Amino acid sequence: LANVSELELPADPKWELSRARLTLGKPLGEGAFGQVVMAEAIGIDKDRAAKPVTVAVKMLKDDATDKDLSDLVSEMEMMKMIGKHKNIINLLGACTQGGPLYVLVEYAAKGNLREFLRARRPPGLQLTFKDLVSCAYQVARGMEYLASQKCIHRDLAARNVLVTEDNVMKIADFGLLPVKWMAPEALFDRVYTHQSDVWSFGVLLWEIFTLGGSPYPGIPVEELFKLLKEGHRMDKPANCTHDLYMIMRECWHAAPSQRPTFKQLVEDLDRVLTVT
Ligand SMILES: C[C@@H](Oc1ccc2[nH]nc(-c3ccc(N4CC5(C4)CN(S(C)(=O)=O)C5)nc3)c2c1)c1c(Cl)cncc1Cl
Repeated sequence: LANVSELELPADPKWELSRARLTLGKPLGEGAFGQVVMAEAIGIDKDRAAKPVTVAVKMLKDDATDKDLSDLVSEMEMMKMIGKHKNIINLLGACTQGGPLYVLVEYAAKGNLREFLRARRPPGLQLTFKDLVSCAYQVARGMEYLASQKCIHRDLAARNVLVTEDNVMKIADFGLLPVKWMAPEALFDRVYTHQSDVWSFGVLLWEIFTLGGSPYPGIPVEELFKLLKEGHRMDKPANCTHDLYMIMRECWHAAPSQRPTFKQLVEDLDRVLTVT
């Protein structure tokens, strides 16, 4: 329950977008806080000043109080503190004055990595191995950057990586059954670190190499708790090499410090990417 009378939100001039430039469009979905809608913003592209660029707008849900407002604001402010990187969903601007809070972030035309891969599987009526490694490498770079800015994602998964028209991987919702991505220490002991994100990254690799497969298929969460404690892990995917499988397994060491850093993962993936 929110404070009864706060000040209207202050403007940050350098990020403020004129409302005349923004035109809201079709809903895209809902994340942790608020919803996201498709929109067009004129002048976002500095080189093409008259062109309406498609963007994504974060705004309040239809049934929201202003409790949800502080969350949306916090997110925006985190994105500003974290700064820009190729492999994250970047802040593009905001409308904070004379109407609803609108937070503009980069638009990813091809949806999330899960649905990107699933849609481009061999059945239905060409995705290569290098492409899969490329995806993993790009996600690792994104997480390396975020970790370098003291950012912990807490819900890293293929569903939270977005793919642009140019096939760029972009981590989403880094500002703040998901149990299948949680590290034991996070699941059992509520502990979140960069090293818990690495576990999640390991599960993400598995997603990538099953072409957007759901992890621990056919295993209910109660079983999962037991089999994680017993030290069991997912088996190598079909499309996975031994070296890549070893990287997954290193991500799933029970002891967090024995998991590699994202720095190390980037290097590891780079080697696999370059020899392919
Ligand atoms: C909650 C929402 O949050 C965001 C946050 C920033 C964004 N930037 N860009 C998007 C975005 C843009 C387009 C988009 N869609 C277009 C399509 C999915 C429809 N297909 S199609 C016709 O090409 O087959 C791809 N989905 C998401 C987006 C979504 C979201 C969605 Cl809807 C899907 N997966 C992950 C998340 Cl976190």
